[PDB]
Amino acid sequence: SDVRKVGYLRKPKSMHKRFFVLRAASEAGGPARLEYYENEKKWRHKSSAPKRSIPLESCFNINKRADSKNKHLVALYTRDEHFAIAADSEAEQDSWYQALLQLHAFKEVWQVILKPKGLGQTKNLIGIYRLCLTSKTISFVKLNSEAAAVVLQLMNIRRCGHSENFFFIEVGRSAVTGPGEFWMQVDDSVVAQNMHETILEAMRAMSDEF
Amino acid sequence: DVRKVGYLRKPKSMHKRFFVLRAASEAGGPARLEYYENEKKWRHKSSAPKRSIPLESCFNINKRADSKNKHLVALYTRDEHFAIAADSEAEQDSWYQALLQLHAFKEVWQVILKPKGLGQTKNLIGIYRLCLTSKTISFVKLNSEAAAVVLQLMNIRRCGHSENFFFIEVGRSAVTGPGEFWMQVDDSVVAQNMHETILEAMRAMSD
Repeated sequence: SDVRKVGYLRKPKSMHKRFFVLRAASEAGGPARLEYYENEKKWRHKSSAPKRSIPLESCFNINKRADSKNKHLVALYTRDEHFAIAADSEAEQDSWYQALLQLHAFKEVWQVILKPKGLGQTKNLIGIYRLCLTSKTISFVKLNSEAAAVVLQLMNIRRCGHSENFFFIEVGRSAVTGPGEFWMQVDDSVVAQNMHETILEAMRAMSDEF
Repeated sequence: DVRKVGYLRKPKSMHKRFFVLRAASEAGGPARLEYYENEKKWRHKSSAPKRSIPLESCFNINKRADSKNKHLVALYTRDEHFAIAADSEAEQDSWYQALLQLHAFKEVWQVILKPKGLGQTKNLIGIYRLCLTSKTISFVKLNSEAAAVVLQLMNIRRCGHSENFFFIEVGRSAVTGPGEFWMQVDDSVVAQNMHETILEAMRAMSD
């Protein structure tokens, strides 16, 4: 009856304990949504509105993440933002992640900051975009947008790399954008490194397809 | 019949030997690279060349470089790899072009296929020749004329080097199945270079 999962989880930034509440869809209470309150008392006593109430139907992607600060993140990607919650363990991270999918496209999704360097300036793709990875392509979807600015084939990426909290993608002449690099900033060197390893692995995994 | 002449060093012993390039003649013999103890022996026709390698037997000729010699010109025949060390990039190029003028693969490296991984499993051990084209990598056992295996560049997952070693890990789509070929080379300078050259070959495919 409404509440599927409940518990204290941390906000990745300020790292404050907030009491989260996952609720199933109902014809009275409202849609499937993830909410959080200042603490548990305010929820129990119905003495406050949730500080945030995110509908699951608006989340196009849900992933388990990690950075230099928080080892067990669970990230939600809607058309307008990236909402993350910091679990205290891999076990807890998976429970929430699993609960969310139980009530809720791309293999991976990363929110990045496309710099004006290289193809950034030449193709005018700067600011906040979402790097969406499949088994065969990488798309750059602008924040607040539902359609892709550009789709790159994994086959056309000559190389990719990272330096500090930056990550780049060099595409060959056979790419839709022509040759050039795509530079983008991320939270820290940890996430920049995972971005590199995951995409590279997806590049290498192509030789495994018959 | 003499096309080019001069002192070069034997890469191994670093001895100074007098090399003579000869065009084919219907009297003196076929196009060939030969060398003498010194110039006097060649001028005075008082000695047989220490070596006489016919060009028609060289399937590939390459400019090379390792930790000991920076300007090598290598000849690859069915049975051996013969390298000459020049004293500069200019001289290496001069000889390289002359040899080509009288004379398949973009690159050819002779390697020591180790019994690690796909080496033992496919019984590809010992001296082989890694032959690189723009789209493939072929392994030709020394003394042989046909390639043991032909790897499509698209099938390689990753290649790298460690010390004087170089590996190639292929994917499932490989004709040999997944796994890795380990091969030893002269030094780290050559392993690194194979890595780069080949890697660029993998990346250049997206162009």
